[PDB]
Amino acid sequence: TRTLWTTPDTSPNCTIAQDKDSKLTLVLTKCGSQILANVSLIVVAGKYHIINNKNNPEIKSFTIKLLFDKNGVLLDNSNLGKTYWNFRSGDSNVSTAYEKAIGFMPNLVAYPKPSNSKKYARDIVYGTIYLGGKPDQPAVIKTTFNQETGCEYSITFDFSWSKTYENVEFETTSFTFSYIAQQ
Amino acid sequence: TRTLWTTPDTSPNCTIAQDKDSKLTLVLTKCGSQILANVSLIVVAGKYHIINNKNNPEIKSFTIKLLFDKNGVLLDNSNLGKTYWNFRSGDSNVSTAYEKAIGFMPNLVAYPKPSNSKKYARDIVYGTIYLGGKPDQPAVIKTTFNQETGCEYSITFDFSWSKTYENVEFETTSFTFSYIAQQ
Amino acid sequence: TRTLWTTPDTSPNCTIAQDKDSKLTLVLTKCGSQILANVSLIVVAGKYHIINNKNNPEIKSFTIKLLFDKNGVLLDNSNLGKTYWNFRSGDSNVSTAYEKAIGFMPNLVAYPKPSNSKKYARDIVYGTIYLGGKPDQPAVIKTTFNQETGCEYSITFDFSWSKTYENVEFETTSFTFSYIAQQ
Repeated sequence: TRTLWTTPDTSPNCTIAQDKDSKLTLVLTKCGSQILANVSLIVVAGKYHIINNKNNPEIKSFTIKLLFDKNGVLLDNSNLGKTYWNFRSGDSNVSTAYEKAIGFMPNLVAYPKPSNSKKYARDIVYGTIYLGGKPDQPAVIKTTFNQETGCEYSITFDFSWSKTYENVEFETTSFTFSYIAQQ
Repeated sequence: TRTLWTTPDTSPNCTIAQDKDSKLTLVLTKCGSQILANVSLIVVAGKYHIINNKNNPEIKSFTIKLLFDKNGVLLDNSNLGKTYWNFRSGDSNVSTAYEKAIGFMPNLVAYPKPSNSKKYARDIVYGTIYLGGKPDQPAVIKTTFNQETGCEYSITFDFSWSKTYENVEFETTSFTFSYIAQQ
Repeated sequence: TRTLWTTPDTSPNCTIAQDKDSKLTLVLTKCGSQILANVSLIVVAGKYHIINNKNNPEIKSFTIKLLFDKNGVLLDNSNLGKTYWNFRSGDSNVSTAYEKAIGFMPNLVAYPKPSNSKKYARDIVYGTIYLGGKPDQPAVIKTTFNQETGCEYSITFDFSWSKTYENVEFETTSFTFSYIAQQ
């Protein structure tokens, strides 16, 4: 019945380019073997806050990585900030370091690490989100499972966008996906 | 009380242009701190029944708003009709039109009401349907949360389309999205 | 509360053109009135294994039919392998096979049988996925409910190859969706 969330405030809690240059809104909810994911991003400061390509054409994609361990707790090298992310209990988070996130992860069976046994997987969930909420302004949230090393589990976000966006602010829409639980 | 749904019987329950010319087969289900949600539409009379752009090239958008009070009871001036909406029980609706849908609403903190605060695009869920079942006939469904006045919560579906169609019936294909729970 | 899936042990259970020449990774979840499905396919052998639209000029579509009876028990004339498909209950298999109980099927009301009534467009849930996880290489995954014959409930998966593409192995990107349950 439980839910594990990043308090959905406008107070930043994620670093891509510079310290807390972004708030990342993710709510992950579990049912048996299937977890439902609702993600949203606002980029409040730095290089990815404003997209002007007519000056900076090279910036047409960047990536975020939620690395976990054997017990499935989020590492602090992970672009996200540890003091915002915890099992929900009303609007509060219950102000104690959690654990026991075994299962909340992308199944190693269904989504294996890139082990020497050479199979080409089908892990990737593509999608889409539009910046400002304008239709004419699309982007490609590419989410990949269990393709980062050092960790046990991993959820990486590979955002791309080809267009010639001048003073578009990086505040996405909301996108919903599910992934297969390890337990 | 697993589901606050429209009985799925394709009997018009919805007024876009004339008194009950559409059926809205919206369905919503509680997953703690998410609300997983499906939506179809059939328009079976009136100005948005058969679509001919050639003749009516300026007609390529319409809207369906739900408006909910402090207690989360669908306000009457909603496009959808109060006497078609309640919790499912088997095939009927638990034999009532209940007084407690608090918990089945879009969180204000997540998708706040209009302020002098910067409104971000994360209020919006972009998806696409297809009319008939033809690949070649898409339109956009853009659902937005708590962006409407005169109410405490609001779920507004805007249907746009961008293709010069000729004599096309507005029956759509199911879609699925989720939004974070107020409680 | 249960999940009704196939063990993702990349062990070809699905037949398209020739016996067990594909692995269909489908996983269904009771979200009460709604099922939360997540689907995938791998072609390890056959014609569809390796696609090349230069030698075979036609870009033939295909299908994957899952027919259930009055109790929701996958008939044996289906494309998938009947043995591999059950309740994990924590990714186990408790050796009991008396399964007359299942609200995992698509409501016959919200999605009727083809003959007994003129048919509407919300039979279907349209999907779009990339083969090889490459943006330039997209396909189409059309899904239909109770649109088969000599059965009681039928979730059939239509795939379509769009453009002309050369020396690609069939491995689709993950895709997520939901429908209205019978009971």
